[PDB]
Amino acid sequence: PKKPTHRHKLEKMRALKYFKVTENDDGSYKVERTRQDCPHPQCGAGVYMAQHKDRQYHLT
RNA sequence: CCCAUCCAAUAUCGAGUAACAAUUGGAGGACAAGUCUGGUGCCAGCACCCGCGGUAAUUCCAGCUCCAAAAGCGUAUAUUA
RNA sequence: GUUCGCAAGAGUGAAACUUAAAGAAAUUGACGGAAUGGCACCACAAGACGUGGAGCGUGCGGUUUAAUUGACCAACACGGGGAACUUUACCAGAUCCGGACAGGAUGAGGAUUGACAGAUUGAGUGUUCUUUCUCGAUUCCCUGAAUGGUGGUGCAUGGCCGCUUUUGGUCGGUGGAGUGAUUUGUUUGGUUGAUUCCGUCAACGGACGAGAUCCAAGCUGCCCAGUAGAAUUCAGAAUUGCC
RNA sequence: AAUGCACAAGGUGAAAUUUUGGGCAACAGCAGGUCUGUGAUGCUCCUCAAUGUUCUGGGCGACACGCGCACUACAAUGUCAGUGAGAACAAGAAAAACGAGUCGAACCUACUUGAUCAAAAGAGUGGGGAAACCCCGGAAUCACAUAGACUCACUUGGGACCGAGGAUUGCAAUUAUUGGUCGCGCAACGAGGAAUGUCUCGUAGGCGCAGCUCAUCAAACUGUGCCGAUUACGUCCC
RNA sequence: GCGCGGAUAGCUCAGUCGGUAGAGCAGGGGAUUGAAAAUCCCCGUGUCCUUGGUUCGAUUCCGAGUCCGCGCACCA
RNA sequence: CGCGGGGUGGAGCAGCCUGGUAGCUCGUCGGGCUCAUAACCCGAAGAUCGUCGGUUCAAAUCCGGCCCCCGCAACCA
RNA sequence: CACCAUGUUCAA
Ligand SMILES: NC[C@@H]1O[C@H](O[C@H]2[C@@H](O)[C@H](O[C@@H]3[C@@H](O)[C@H](N)C[C@H](N)[C@H]3O[C@H]3O[C@H](CO)[C@@H](O)[C@H](O)[C@H]3N)O[C@@H]2CO)[C@H](N)[C@@H](O)[C@@H]1O
Ligand SMILES: [Mg+2]
Ligand SMILES: [Mg+2]
Ligand SMILES: [Mg+2]
Ligand SMILES: [Mg+2]
Ligand SMILES: [Mg+2]
Ligand SMILES: [Mg+2]
Repeated sequence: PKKPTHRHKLEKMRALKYFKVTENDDGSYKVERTRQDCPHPQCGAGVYMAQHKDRQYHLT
């Protein structure tokens, strides 16, 4: 009765996925991450999980 | 009036898209000249005669391009060959 | 209109209008409820075994249906068509691009690909809406196009098939005949399934088809076999009679 | 017959007149069929909610009816239940995949089993690349002094229709895929009107069997064998 | 003049004696054809004079009244 | 109106048992023959006997009342 | 010598 939309992928506006605080980086620390990977399924290296009500996400 | 003569005889206006612009009938045959493109689909129309047109029209309605005569060229009725 | 006639009629004799041929003689063909000679169990004869009647299978028509997707002797168990899905061409929906490549505007500060859970849905189908991560130039958005179609037209075609036709038929060359289309060769006679042969012959020389070649079956030679078979001779076993 | 080309009858022979049976077949043509065979094709239509292409579900198969073509019968020259003898053509498994450049499994099959108890199955174990295994290919008609049941009836003829278990093919069986079991059989049908088809000897007819379609399904078709006649060997009547 | 009678699609026309409408052609589209004609299917469709008395409602009943036909008349 | 005749399958007509899915010709259907149609051949269907009553075991017939159709007459001053 | 009638319009 009504035509569907034929979805295009949404732009994330200058961030696909993101890190943590204290961008000074005075030789003490690497920056922390904001999600996890749960590896070997399938890659786990740069695979970062979704929030989705803090649940999960690929796949892995 | 026209035509003719003239743009100095000391001394006369003027072409450019020379826009100051050719048309009238045709392109199957007789009969000179398109197996071009678009439209219509035995309709609309053409065709003196033969014939064209029934969804790929050498013939209709048009655009292009050609042919013929040309300040002319079609058509009709008489009339001679 | 007039002159003849007892009358039927006769003689004389137009036009308006209409039409693109009507005719004439020949040729080639097709056709005859026209002669003549042949042939064929897709003809009959003399017969066989059936179909048409019945029940079912299957194809065709019609009627239904959302839809029930060529052909009318030479269509109808045929399109190798005995389709549950697929096939598939039809109907109700749903995806995907398999719209290459160009040109123009977004574009890495992201063009875009894909998807878990829910809602949507016929669908534990991300198709889409919410959600956020992945993909990392492959794409996407416009414009121009192109490639796909078991879309149409077999009356635009190629190819193949069927059918004219199970018939013996067609064609040149050069000569003859006629203004010519066209004839002759290619024939009246016998003959064969056969323009097959013999003879005749204004024809003579050729080409194809027919025959030949090819396959299969029947008899047969050579070759041949621990992928075919046979006999024998010793051993082993079985019957062994009075019924 | 009258030269010739040849013909009939008989011989010879395995075979006697195209030996038999097929294949192949000229020239012209049909406005035959095929655009549903092709990456055969011109033109023209559709071309992103597409007439493309894929899913999902239907349909092609739906039945007052009319027709082609088969199949099964209407029975005693038979149906049944036994038992015997005994054919030919034929088919048969796999990929640059998944497994252990070599080998396996997909295909057909015998044999055992299932079996101190129905078929249909389901399982083992062999073999076969096919003249080598199936296979001494145990086809069905037929046969039988079978001292077998029926005895002329819509009947033990016929098996349409459909009811209930069950098991296999498939990813899926409902508008039963197919087999098997017990019911139903009171469904016509007793040899078929007008009409009509094919056929001249290993033929017609009967009989089955392979292959092909095929995961599952032959009343089909292409082949093959088996049993095996009636009539004509004529004519132009249609 | 009186009486008998008939009006329903663009036209033509059948009606259950007093419960609501039939076709067909003409029309618009398909199937068919080489295009047509025929042919078949599907579609637009008739407030029935005017109305009253109103059977649950007048087309179907009866009587009034446009329409258009038919039976029958000074007196010797 | 008097009087007289008839209503029968879609058409035209018959019908003497008081009675045959009532009969006839044509038509309508279904199949054949034909390339196709007609002719022709083989089949099958179709009747509120106009209607209501009554006689009867039984009615198209028999007796009626009605509705129609069709005439014969409808006289002499 | 029984009966044996007919096949729409253009076009190819
Ligand atoms: N290519 C052979 C052709 O045979 C034709 O002739 C054939 C016909 O005369 C005739 O054929 C007939 C046929 O007409 C008819 N319609 C059916 C008949 N069965 C045939 O018969 C022929 O074939 C069968 C083989 O099955 C045999 O019974 C018979 O011996 C044979 N004469 O027999 C000949 C076949 O041998 C023509 N001569 C010719 O078209 C051609 O040569
Ligand atoms: Mg044109
Ligand atoms: Mg022009
Ligand atoms: Mg059908
Ligand atoms: Mg010459
Ligand atoms: Mg009969
Ligand atoms: Mg006539």
